[PDB]
Amino acid sequence: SDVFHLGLTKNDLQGAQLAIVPGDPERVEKIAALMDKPVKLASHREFTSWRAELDGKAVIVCSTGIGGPSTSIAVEELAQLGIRTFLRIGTTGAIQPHINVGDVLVTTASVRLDGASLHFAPMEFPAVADFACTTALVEAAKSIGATTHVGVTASSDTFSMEEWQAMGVMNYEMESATLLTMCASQGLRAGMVAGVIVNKQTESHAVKIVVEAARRLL
Amino acid sequence: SDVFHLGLTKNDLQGAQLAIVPGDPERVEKIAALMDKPVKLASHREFTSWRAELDGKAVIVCSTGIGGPSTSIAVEELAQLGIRTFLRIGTTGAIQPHINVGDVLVTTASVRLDGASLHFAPMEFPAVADFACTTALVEAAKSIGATTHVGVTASSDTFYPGQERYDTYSGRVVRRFKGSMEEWQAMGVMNYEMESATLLTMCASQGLRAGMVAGVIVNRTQQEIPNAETMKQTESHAVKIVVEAARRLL
Amino acid sequence: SDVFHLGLTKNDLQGAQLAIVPGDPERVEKIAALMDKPVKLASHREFTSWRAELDGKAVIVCSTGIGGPSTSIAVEELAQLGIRTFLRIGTTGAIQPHINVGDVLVTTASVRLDGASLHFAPMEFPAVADFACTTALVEAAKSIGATTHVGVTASSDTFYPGQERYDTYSGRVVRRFKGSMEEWQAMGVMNYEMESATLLTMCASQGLRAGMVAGVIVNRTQQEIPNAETMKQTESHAVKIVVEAARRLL
Amino acid sequence: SDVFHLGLTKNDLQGAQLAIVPGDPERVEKIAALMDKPVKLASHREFTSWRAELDGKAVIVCSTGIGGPSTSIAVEELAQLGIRTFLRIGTTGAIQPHINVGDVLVTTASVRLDGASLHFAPMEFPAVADFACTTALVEAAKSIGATTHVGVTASSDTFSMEEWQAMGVMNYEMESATLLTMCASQGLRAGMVAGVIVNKQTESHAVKIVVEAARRLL
Amino acid sequence: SDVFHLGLTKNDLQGAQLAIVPGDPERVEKIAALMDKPVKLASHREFTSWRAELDGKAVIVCSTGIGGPSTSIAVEELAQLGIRTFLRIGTTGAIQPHINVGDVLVTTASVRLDGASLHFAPMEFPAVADFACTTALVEAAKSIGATTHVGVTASSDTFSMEEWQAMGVMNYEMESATLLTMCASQGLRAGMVAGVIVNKQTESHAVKIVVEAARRLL
Amino acid sequence: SDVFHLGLTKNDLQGAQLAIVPGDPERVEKIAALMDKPVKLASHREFTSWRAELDGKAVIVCSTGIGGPSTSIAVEELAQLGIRTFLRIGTTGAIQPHINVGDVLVTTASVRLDGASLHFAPMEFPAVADFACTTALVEAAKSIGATTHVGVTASSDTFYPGQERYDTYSGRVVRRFKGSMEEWQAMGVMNYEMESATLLTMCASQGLRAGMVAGVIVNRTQQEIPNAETMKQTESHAVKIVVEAARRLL
Repeated sequence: SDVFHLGLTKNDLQGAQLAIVPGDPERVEKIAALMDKPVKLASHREFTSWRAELDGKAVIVCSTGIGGPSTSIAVEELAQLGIRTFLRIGTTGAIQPHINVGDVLVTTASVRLDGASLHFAPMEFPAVADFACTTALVEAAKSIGATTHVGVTASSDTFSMEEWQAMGVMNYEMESATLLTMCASQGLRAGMVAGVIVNKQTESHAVKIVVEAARRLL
Repeated sequence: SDVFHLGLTKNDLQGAQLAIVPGDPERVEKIAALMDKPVKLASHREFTSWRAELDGKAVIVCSTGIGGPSTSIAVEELAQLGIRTFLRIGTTGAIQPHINVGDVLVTTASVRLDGASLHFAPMEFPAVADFACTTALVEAAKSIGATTHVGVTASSDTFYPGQERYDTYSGRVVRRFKGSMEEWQAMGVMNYEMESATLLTMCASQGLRAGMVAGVIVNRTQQEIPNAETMKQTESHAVKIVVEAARRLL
Repeated sequence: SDVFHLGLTKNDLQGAQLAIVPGDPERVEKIAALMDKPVKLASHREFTSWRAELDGKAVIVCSTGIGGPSTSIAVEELAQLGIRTFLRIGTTGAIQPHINVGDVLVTTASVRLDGASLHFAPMEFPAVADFACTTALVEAAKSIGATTHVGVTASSDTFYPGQERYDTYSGRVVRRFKGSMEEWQAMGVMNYEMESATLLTMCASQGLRAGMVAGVIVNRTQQEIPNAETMKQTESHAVKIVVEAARRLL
Repeated sequence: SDVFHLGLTKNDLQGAQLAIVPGDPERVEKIAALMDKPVKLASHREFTSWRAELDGKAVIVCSTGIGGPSTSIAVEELAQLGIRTFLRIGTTGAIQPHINVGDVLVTTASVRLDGASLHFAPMEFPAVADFACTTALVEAAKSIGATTHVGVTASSDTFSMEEWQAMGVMNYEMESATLLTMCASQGLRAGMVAGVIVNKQTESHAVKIVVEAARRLL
Repeated sequence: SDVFHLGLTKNDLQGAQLAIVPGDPERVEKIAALMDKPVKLASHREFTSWRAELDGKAVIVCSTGIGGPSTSIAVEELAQLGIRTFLRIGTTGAIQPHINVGDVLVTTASVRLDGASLHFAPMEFPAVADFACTTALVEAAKSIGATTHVGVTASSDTFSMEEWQAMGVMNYEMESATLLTMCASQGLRAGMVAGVIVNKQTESHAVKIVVEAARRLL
Repeated sequence: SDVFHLGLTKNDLQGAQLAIVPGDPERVEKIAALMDKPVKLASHREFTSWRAELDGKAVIVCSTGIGGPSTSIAVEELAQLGIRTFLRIGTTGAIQPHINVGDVLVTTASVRLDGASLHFAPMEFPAVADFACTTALVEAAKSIGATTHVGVTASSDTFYPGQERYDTYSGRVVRRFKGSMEEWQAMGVMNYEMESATLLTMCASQGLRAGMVAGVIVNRTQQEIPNAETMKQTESHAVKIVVEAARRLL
């Protein structure tokens, strides 16, 4: 293998430059199933990867595991293999009264309440998403008629609240702060989308949206 | 007036809900003239305000002055007067060799190297721009054929040490900022300015929309000096862009 | 199950109060096999659990996955299920030239270069191991004739910049970690890993006992590459050691 | 111009080595009016400057604008032009029961609750005034029979309280922390005086005091 | 003298490689009295030192004074003279209901609420005791039948509580954080033991325990 | 006694409200002898106290010992006994090449590189000296014809790494202090000492007056070694100065 954890080689990617990075293997398979020529590449610890194609171009789908630490490994090694655009999809609850279950959330930037993001940039640096990716997710969501909210997500290491709600924070999760910061401070494009499950259909649509967004970014 | 600094009444705004906020009062009239029925509302200190019309809707153009403290006063009072969308327009220097004079920068979020933003949200909170505003600014730039760069900006409470300038009286830069510019450059930061951290953070945490566009008038990383119109043409384009963006946000 | 992630019921543990917690689920069965009546309890994501018997007492072997967040979930749920003693076992790289491949490291406390630990105790609080556990691990190591090093470990939220690795995509390390490895080396830190800060801090602040042992399978400060059994023999010894230690802690 | 913002040249200062730095242009004119040969030099954005003379020596009066950020620009560029002593005068409220409207406050050091001071020295460094300047302000105040209080001022970026009062803090403003720190850490002398307007006569006397203090420091 | 404060020379130590470091001179004398050939070496400010022998090997006993600052001086200069193992003994109160007056506390690591420890290592570094020393203290305590508790001690600069109690902290004092951190980050072995006097017999036994622990570490 | 450490009763002070606080108890009697009717009050650990008379008023001379923790105890107990004005006197080394042995330093404020001060006021609060005390000390120095330097002092919780000394056992200085001395020098800091941050901060935040004077007995930035009377004459002058200053503060 060309990398320490993923068990992948550059050749395995077949020129892929974009990767979709959900948290678990189950979701990886479901995402890969929506694309062309899905092929399972490897599975080591929390990192299960597949290769697939969109409009004739190779795309990678790889699970990140739980939290910023494991996420940072997957993103770095995928970068080493040639990936330059990362799209994460997840399912989360919402903390705003106007956000309904089934809605889709596109994250513009995250509140950095994690530890790993600090390993890439000091706290003053924004955990901001790439404009092209954010645009692609919003466009994809709109193309399937999804009710979408675009804004800030609070990201922490644990599985201050009322304050985040009062500040307009949409939801909570644990990986976006690390993902967005490590990409925005290293010349990598990153996007984040999530289906609201509380405040598998919402997940299926969020999954479809991330795939259609990927298509726009190839 | 119903505000302690701008010297404006809510009636003066004619129900305007969008404001273009340049830093220099000298640029206010110029921007207002681009629109319909421009009228000078007030002028107190560095807070010069004009009102205009764009496609039937009243719009405000008000200067912020230099720095986050000055900017917070302008933004908070305008918000008290009903403004819900803020578009900052300015001219800036770039810190990336590939960014050229005449190019346009649209900021997605800023590095918070200031103090005022901390009064509106903890450091962990991102100084992020509103999506609709950023989209509007990117589309307006493209419609004009401008070479655009979309990304991160470093917002500093100082023009000198915070931007790691050494051609100063002391020639010294405190530890925190020694080698900081090279770091920001390596992280893909486009430029330095001094008001966005406050503007973006206070708007994003208070349900207000804000965006920022700037024309590059100099690049300290290139040895070629900016053409005689070191500002003019570029400033004009930047103004054109923010007005066109506002037109899509009313 | 009575826990949201491990998919285990308290009854599944058979009253076990000690758990051996490796990071990789692939190593769980191997460890469980060293003991009596090993049985696979569950396997959800990177949380693979087996139950076994040691001198008449039920013991649990459950993987933690990578990182403090993942580890906190495993530890908290196991604690909810009755586990009061945690022994982490792993393989690691060393950062001291005098530490050789095949040697064994027993950690007294860790440098908290993570985020999860902060949710259980402020930074001022030490990520310290329980004395009984550390003693048990040191004695088990000695009983096997292993070359043992007892001291501080650096626990990082990242495998790359936090361990000051430059052979990366960007080749860049943020200021905070530039020159950090040489500093840790000068302070006598033995190695880097990614879960101990969370494990030790949450146990020490919640009345639970925890210890950690690891077999050295590589040393980035030595040019000689690890023998073909870069892991095997050493892993085997490390597993032998933690099981023997557990035997003294029941 | 020899500087980026002020629109001034070294020649414009005619050897001036001391500058009085109030916040607004109106106050600049009033201060310059108390000295000999007052001449308006320039006005760019928040920086309006005048030149005048005291005992035959040139002195500069220049507005700083609002907050530490703009203040830091004015002070640096004036330093580049040769100014080595800075005296700020302002009008503020007081937070101590024994301080009466009309009294004069001379700041020995400031609580650093601003952002700009950190761009010159780490937080452990004191935002302390120069001894000669503080002495000159106290002497000037006493010479006109002003009731004076000497002590600490809290300085922040916004336009913790009861705590400052309990700690003996005299008043609140937004520029002294930056001014004092940037000068005390760069070999420049700085002083701060203020008239109490709540808790234009108090201002007129504070203005006279800063001019008479300047005279003692030439 | 070979050092700035202690007034000692390398020769004075006669090969000593271990030092017992209590806080006051009275305790120094009492400790030295338990060993062979006790000799008072010097007394300068808070640093009073004696030399003695255990199993034919020279050992130093030296007072540290109050707090991390003075402690850091004593430990550094003793290190310069050849000491490589330091054992501190003190008397403290306890904050846990199950800890009784007369019990002995052996510190595994300390909560770093002091200022001096930061002069040796960043806050993330643990103020952890050396394993051999901790083991020697526990063994010595057990050998005289003392009721012993092993765990964390909170160390501050002043002469958050309920929180420390809830986190299992055993007691409070002011020197261990500095001692343990400066030793663990500089290749020096350090141990900490204390007799509980509230929550001279407990002191006499704690004193005996530190001497017997020293014997095991020569 | 009515205090837990000094072993003094309020009656012992004879109503004194000013105290001269040197660090070394050995220097207490020397200072007390300069005044009228000197008498040894007590001596407990490094807290040696004497009482004297100056122009009819009772004055106290009490040692503080080394470091902020020790100093806070002395100051707080003396304050409990009625002392409202504290004058610290000491001998120090300088870090500025232009400051010579024999010169006198009067401190306006200190860099808080300690921990004890933080218990009395947050870091943002300045470790500033009282104006009356500083004026009194500057005037007393001038009256004696001493070459005086008035400015900032760096107060450290350590004599070694905090003062960036490398001639130590480890020869190592933690990141925070690497290159710190050159920084302090560039900022015009006059010297290093270890008690002022605590003394000045606790007095300034509690309505008490405090000042500090010190005689330079060495300069690590000059290669010339201090004359055989490396302390004597200078110490004598420093003592003379603080007594004369106290005379103006009663």
